[PDB]
Amino acid sequence: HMSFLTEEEQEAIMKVLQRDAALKRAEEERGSDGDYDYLIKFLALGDSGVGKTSVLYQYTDGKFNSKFITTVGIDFREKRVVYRASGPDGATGRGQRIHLQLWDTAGLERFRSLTTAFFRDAMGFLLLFDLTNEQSFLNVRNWISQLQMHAYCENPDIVLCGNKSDLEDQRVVKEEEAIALAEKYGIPYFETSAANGTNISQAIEMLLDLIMKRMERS
Amino acid sequence: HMSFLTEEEQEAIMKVLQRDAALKRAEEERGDYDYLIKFLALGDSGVGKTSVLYQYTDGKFNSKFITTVGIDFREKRVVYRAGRGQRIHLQLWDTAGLERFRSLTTAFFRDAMGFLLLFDLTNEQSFLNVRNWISQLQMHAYCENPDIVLCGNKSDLEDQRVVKEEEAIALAEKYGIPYFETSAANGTNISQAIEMLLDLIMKRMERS
Ligand SMILES: Nc1nc2c(ncn2[C@@H]2O[C@H](COP(=O)(O)OP(=O)(O)NP(=O)(O)O)[C@@H](O)[C@H]2O)c(=O)[nH]1
Ligand SMILES: Nc1nc2c(ncn2[C@@H]2O[C@H](COP(=O)(O)OP(=O)(O)NP(=O)(O)O)[C@@H](O)[C@H]2O)c(=O)[nH]1
Ligand SMILES: *CCC(=O)Nc1nc2ccccc2n1CCc1ccccn1
Ligand SMILES: *CCC(=O)Nc1nc2ccccc2n1CCc1ccccn1
Ligand SMILES: [Mg+2]
Ligand SMILES: [Mg+2]
Repeated sequence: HMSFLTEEEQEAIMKVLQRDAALKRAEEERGSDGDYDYLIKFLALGDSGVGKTSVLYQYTDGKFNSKFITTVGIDFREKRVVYRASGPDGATGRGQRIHLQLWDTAGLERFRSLTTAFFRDAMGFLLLFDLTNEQSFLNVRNWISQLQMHAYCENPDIVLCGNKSDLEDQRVVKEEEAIALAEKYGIPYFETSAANGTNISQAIEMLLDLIMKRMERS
Repeated sequence: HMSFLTEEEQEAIMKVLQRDAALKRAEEERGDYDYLIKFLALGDSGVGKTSVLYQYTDGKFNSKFITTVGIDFREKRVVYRAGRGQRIHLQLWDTAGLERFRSLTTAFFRDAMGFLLLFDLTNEQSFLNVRNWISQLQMHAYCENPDIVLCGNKSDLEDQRVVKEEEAIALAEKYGIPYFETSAANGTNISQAIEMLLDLIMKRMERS
């Protein structure tokens, strides 16, 4: 009995779409005075409750809320950052102005078709499970399959995150099984904490590097 | 009362999204034809958007009302002329008109390069709603001033007409939008209205 969007839910989603259009129109008018060199977009997905909203919020604002406010379908956050390409000496190259649009999808099945419609906008994916929830780790293969059927290129860039690493007493997912899974699919893996920020920026910067590197292959 | 999204509704929508991803990936791999042109049909539920596209792609019409489950699209390979013919692969998005799908369908406005906007010549409320639909397009399109072709559909139902041609021509004139009176049942002006939209979209990208 998945229920249809209430008009309050629908108002909230239409306002996200309204914000996204303003953003894309500013980018259409030679957007790529605070301006930038590229609008980079990616998308966070994974089961409900794993920490997708908290991870993006920790990354953009350095803050964390204990209270669970499940996401009404779709949202996004933004961050201006400076990206520097890598070479035989680390982050060697010139600093590029990157405007990040960080899509945040609801994890509950009831929003599956709404959220999948935004894969077309994503250049990369941040895939999360919860180190304290074995079911959310087991669903990772399904999520990856969904990404390969629904992304809008063929081998989409993904970074896997096992989140809530600060809850060490409640950990149930074994490190070797997760590392093996990421190894099997060739995707980078980070254990993260939205609560204290551990590996948040590293995981997102790796995804950003992957997308920039792919883009320079053209 | 409380009503629900069925798993069959969501499965059908996911299959459209799967088909759309497969198509864009095929266009990525040197996608044959010369351009993938996308446009989108919208308007109140029941005005005939699904019927109009089906008449255009297949030359057929179904009397029975099967409301669209959120989104679908059809495809057509056509030849466009500004010899002078270019091979165009058309993606024809078909949105559900009912409010319950407003957010799903609005997410696809950005994928469109032009819009086929419909009302029902026999439903005055659907003509009055045209202004609002134009607002949503301006607010959510790719493109501040998006190409729109307006269609007053069901012209074959002349004895149930309630929208006067002059009122409709006047509305379209206030916006600078081409207007066609169409029939999905017998095909009248269908191909003309879509070719007009295509021409607006082709001419616009050639201004580059
Ligand atoms: N201790 C701890 N709690 C976390 C962490 N990440 C999220 N949480 C908590 O777990 C709950 C769910 O997090 P939330 O970010 O909303 O998850 P979500 O992936 O967005 N869920 P949904 O898909 O329903 O929107 C919240 O109470 C949040 O505070 C983390 O790294 N550590
Ligand atoms: N006589 C006549 N009937 C038409 C015409 N166009 C559509 N219809 C009929 O009107 C009904 C609604 O058509 P349909 O294409 O399903 O409309 P829709 O705009 O796609 N509805 P929705 O937004 O709910 O998916 C159907 O019974 C269809 O046969 C037309 O030009 N003439
Ligand atoms: C998954 C397709 C891809 O490789 N890149 C991509 N994804 C996009 C989503 C929306 C708009 C544009 C998109 N691109 C093209 C830009 C790009 C190309 C290579 C690497 C990164 N980004
Ligand atoms: C402003 C004209 C317009 O709508 N362009 C548009 N719409 C797109 C939707 C999806 C992908 C790319 C799109 N573009 C840019 C290409 C284009 C197409 C037709 C006319 C002008 N530009
Ligand atoms: Mg969330
Ligand atoms: Mg329909």
